[PDB]
Amino acid sequence: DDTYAGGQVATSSNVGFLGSKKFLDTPFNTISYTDKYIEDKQAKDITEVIAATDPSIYTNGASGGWSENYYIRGYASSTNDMSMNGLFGITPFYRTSPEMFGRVEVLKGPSALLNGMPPAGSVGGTVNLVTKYAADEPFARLTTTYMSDAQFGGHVDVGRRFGENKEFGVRINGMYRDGDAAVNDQSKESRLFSLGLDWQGENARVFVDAYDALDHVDGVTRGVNVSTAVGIPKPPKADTLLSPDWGSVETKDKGAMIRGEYDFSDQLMAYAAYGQSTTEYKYNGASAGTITSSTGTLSSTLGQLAFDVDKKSADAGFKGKFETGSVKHQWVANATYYNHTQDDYSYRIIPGFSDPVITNIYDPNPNWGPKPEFTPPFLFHSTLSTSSFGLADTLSFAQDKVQLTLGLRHQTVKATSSVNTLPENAKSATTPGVALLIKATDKISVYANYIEGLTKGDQAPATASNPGEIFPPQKTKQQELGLKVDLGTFAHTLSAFEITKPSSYLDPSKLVNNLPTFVSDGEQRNRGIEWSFFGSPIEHVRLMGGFTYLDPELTKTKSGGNDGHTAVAVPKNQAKLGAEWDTQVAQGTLTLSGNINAVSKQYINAENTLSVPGRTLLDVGARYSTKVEDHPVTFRANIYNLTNKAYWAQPQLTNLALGAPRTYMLSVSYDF
Repeated sequence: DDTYAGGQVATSSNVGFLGSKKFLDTPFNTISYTDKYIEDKQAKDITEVIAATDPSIYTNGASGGWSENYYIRGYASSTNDMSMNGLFGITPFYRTSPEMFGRVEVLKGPSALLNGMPPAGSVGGTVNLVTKYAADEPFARLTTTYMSDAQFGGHVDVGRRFGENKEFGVRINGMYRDGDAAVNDQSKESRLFSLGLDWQGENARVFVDAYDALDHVDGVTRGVNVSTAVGIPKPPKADTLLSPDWGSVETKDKGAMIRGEYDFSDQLMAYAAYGQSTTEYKYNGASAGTITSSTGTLSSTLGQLAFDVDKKSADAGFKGKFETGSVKHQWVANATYYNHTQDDYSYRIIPGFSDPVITNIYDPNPNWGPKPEFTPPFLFHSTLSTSSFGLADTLSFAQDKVQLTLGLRHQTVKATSSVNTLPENAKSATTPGVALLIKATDKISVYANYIEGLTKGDQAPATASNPGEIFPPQKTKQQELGLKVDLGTFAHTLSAFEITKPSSYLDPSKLVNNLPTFVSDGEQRNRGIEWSFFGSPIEHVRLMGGFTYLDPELTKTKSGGNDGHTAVAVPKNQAKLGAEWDTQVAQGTLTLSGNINAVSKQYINAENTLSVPGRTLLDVGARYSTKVEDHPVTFRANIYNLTNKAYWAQPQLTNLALGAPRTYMLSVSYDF
């Protein structure tokens, strides 16, 4: 079995191009969630999977935003930067419904050695989505879903293997759901069709995945801005929508990939992966609300955006083992390629609709005005290309009890834009990694790593002493020290880390030829301690979660103005706890569940003069699983934000947004 006691977490995960590694063999803080856990949470997106019990992950928790939004180790981790089966550029751009995945894997911290630079250059962590393939036994499950107030849905999952040796597999997933959600005047529509094909040969293997997805929100949440002069007013009740009720966002995503492996011997393997995807995004609504008085007056400017992006992606390489003296080597060498082309259509100012719409956030009957026709004109075409070449070796001493991993990767990046007159060139950087793992016993591992993340370099403006200079890719740097303990059915991780991340800015205090200079002297430093755990500490009980302390400090900022201040948006303290308790009832198993998610305050600006308080959220759940004439049936009921706590937290692009209100979810599932 791959799965740990309880069924919710897997025992191994993909560690970029080092491939599959077990929990106690992995000198990084990783976790992998099963499809069972996904169905048990009734998760509708990736955030609801990876944020529920992990204290190193934070979301502002808004309902029906234009994308998912989460941080890992106190840094942004962009939805653009998820991998599928280890390959970037395939998954949906902004929001991914998790019906098509057998695992959701999280690797905490930056990982450029392992993965290369993902398209948006975030460095918080890597989320890897592993698709489903057909199990040996024919399989068909139908599930009907409900989410308050009036969203109804279904999901069908069928699988079957063919050939004399079941060497071919086919796995199909289909999902649709539609209707009013828990926020007033907001509705959500989701559609997925997916396909997982595989062929197992004697010396060779091929895996194909393709999918078609739709995500649509009417009454999309955009959030709102505040100033120090006016203040942050008390949050309205939690089901309030503070963006136009006619506003909407729609993302269509299509993707396909193929992987191939060829075993030359038991010591040498080649592999290749190729994929492509398409994203069509449209948005019509507020570009931002602004709170203009302490009585709750709100001023919302309107904007429109569409973009189309075509992506291509590849990763090919060789893996091998050999021995020298009493040292075992496991090596890999790979090359990656990513390219996208993009068209952007946009109104900054919409004709007829440049006067902002004036409301009050506490109003039960806001007048949002008419809905402008959607006609954004073409603005610019843009491209992004990346490529990389990586080498690594894992050396093992003393019967596999000491493992030293060394490697490096060369990374190249180039961006173009059809409205940029400044020069456009590729830039490169070399990023090393080293990680040490010691097995004290066969139940206890201690580990340390140094590893980097990469972000494309900014370009100096025409106003600067160094006008049009393009910086090389910028290096985020992690040191980590950790301890892992597997007691058998229950496991612990304790880790400490320090991660520095640079930023770049125009600096009026460093004059060259009497002009401001563009520099990469900016720095944020996140130090943290994480204690987390999972599994079944007693019979019939499951328990997952942990506690983190995080110190996310702006150590160097423009002019020194904000030196020593705390980073925006993320909390310093998190405690999360998910529990499940099983009990035999009639002809089936009843499970009760509860979650608590407690966080401390967050700063809203880098001056640290505005903040929002901490908050504690509770969720409860019941689940009944039985057979009806010998067919497995599972009934599920959940309530999220049970106390209907109203809270502000920080999303992308704007200062504040309301967290999701109390939400009920029901589902029933039936195996044929």
